[PDB]
Amino acid sequence: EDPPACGSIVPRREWRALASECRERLTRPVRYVVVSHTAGSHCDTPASCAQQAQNVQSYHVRNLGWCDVGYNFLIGEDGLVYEGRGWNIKGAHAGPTWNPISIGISFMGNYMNRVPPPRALRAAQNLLACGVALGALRSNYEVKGHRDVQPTLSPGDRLYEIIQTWSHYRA
Amino acid sequence: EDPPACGSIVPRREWRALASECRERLTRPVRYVVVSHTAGSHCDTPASCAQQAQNVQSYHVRNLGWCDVGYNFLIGEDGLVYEGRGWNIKGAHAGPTWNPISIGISFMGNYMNRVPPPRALRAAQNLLACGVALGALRSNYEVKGHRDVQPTLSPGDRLYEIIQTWSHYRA
Amino acid sequence: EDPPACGSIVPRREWRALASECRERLTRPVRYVVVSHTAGSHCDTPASCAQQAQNVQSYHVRNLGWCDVGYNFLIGEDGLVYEGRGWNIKGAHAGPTWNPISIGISFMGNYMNRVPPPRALRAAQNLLACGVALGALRSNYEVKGHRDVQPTLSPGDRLYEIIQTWSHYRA
Amino acid sequence: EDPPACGSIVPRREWRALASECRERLTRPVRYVVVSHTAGSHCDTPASCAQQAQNVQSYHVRNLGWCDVGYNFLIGEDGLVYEGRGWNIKGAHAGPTWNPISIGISFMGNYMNRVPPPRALRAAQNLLACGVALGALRSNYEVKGHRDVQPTLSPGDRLYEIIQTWSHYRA
Ligand SMILES: CCCCCCCCCCCC(=O)O
Repeated sequence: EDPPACGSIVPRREWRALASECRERLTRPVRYVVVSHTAGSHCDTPASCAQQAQNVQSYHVRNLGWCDVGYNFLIGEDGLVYEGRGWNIKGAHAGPTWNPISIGISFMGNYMNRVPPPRALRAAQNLLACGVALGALRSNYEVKGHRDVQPTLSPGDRLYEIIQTWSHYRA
Repeated sequence: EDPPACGSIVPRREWRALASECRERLTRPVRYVVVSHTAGSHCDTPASCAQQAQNVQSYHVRNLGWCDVGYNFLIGEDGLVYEGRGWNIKGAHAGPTWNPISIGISFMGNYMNRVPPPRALRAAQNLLACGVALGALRSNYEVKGHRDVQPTLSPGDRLYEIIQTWSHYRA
Repeated sequence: EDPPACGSIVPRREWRALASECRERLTRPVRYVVVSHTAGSHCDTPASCAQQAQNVQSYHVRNLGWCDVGYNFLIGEDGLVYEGRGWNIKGAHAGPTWNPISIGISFMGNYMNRVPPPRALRAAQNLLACGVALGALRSNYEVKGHRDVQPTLSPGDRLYEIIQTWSHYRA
Repeated sequence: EDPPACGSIVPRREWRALASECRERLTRPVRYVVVSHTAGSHCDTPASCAQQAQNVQSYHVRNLGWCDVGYNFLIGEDGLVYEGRGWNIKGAHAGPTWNPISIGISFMGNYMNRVPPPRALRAAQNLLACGVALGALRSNYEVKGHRDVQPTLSPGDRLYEIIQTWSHYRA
């Protein structure tokens, strides 16, 4: 009865993230998950994927002036999960309505016309099962695509198509 | 007391807009303009363009349950401006820091891989001068790309590449 | 839609209400909730709170000439919701812009220098969730104070501070 | 930190409850609901019903030596529900055959020559649906009276006839 029976996650340190200055918290257990895509280039090795997480945060903090990278977690095609703001901190990925009540996970890449590789799909689903196991998400949490709550094409046609079949998907 | 022009704006009732539920006001003169794209299909006839203004508002209100189409104005490839929420109503186009202090205009189409036709651009430039002439915009207003204030590809590489050249543009 | 309903509400007859003469319907689902106070005497027991309901309806019907008590629901410090005009009928609580597009709930008493007990707040928020569940309110409904849409102290300095913190609150 | 639980439950600490020491968990969702009376005093205000819940729980804890008040929830004549051991903790209210399979709720007074007011019955029905809504209760649950499962005069003569008229009430 391991108190934390879930998940390999690449932590901030390891992907060389800038220290976060977000303080605003979510309230566990969290009800909604919104799946996005970064919409840039993908990345398929740990060194490449850790670079990409760095660039993303670089955009949100350097350019856009945010307190941290927007997403709670990002999903690489190396098939690891990168800690974004994580389970406890409100992200900025889906507007002032969905942000304080969800967890935004973003796949790194562009899935308009490309599907994530199986290992990235498993990483993402294992990550959700682990949120439930941890009490961070509700046992009956709901998955939305980004496009379901914000006017956008994110998470891309081929990914949208996939998340829709998921156990917890609810539009 | 001088008012001139200046709308060749196509008014909501003409493009068969559903009636807006929004009540929140911008305060004039408005300092900022944010230029997005719909990421959508483009339209080059006053008939398709009216029909697209519908489909775009239909997305925001029916799908997303918003009070109205998120943009203050939209821009067809027909060379006409489409009235959205207009000059005095807060729009929902660039998040909660920029929505209340800006006008958002969006070009109907996806401009990652096309430039909008020059008449589309003349329409947008003439809008903005109208706004100044009305006292809706500050004479020295500033223009931003959507991707400059929010994480997105909007308004498209090509379109973005154009707006960087505008006199009122600002880093 | 559904056999019986959600949440508990003291019915019109139970608080000895005069029959309604109102017929203007609201349009489901409603986007706005406006929270007032009555600035009248407060009460903390089902007996005294029913009495108070009556006195308010009475002032509205007999002195103001309204078809019924202006509020859709009233709220007692006894922790009970009193049925006003209900989910379906247009109230008179927020003036002619807001009355046709909102549900008006009023806490019975004056909340400038005191707060309503946790039980009143709970009942209020409860009511509201039931509104959504019935499909009388939008799921993305927005709460406003009376002072946000009309110039008035209502709902009273201390209660306004409170509703500011509600999830659905948009000034 | 979000909107309160459905049901408008007066939380433990609001009725000045001694802390629970119970830890046997009920496995959701529960099939049976058992209705009892307390046979103690009865109370018609929030003040007097807080106190009465105190007194019942005191009797259970200090005198009988139980981990907490025996009932999952108590119901006041003030029209409120008082959180006992709640949705997730096995109670002690109907003996060892009935406690591990059910949620016990009890009305606070003697219902032999009296009935609880309509508000008290409203609270309870409301509690039970909020049960389902949470996922604590079977969508398709069965309600049983105390005298049906254990030799007793509980829930009184009058209360007991009433609940037999409830829909969910089983033979
Ligand atoms: C999910 C069934 C109906 C939900 C209606 C809203 C009442 C709240 C129940 C959800 C539980 C919670 O918010 O903790």
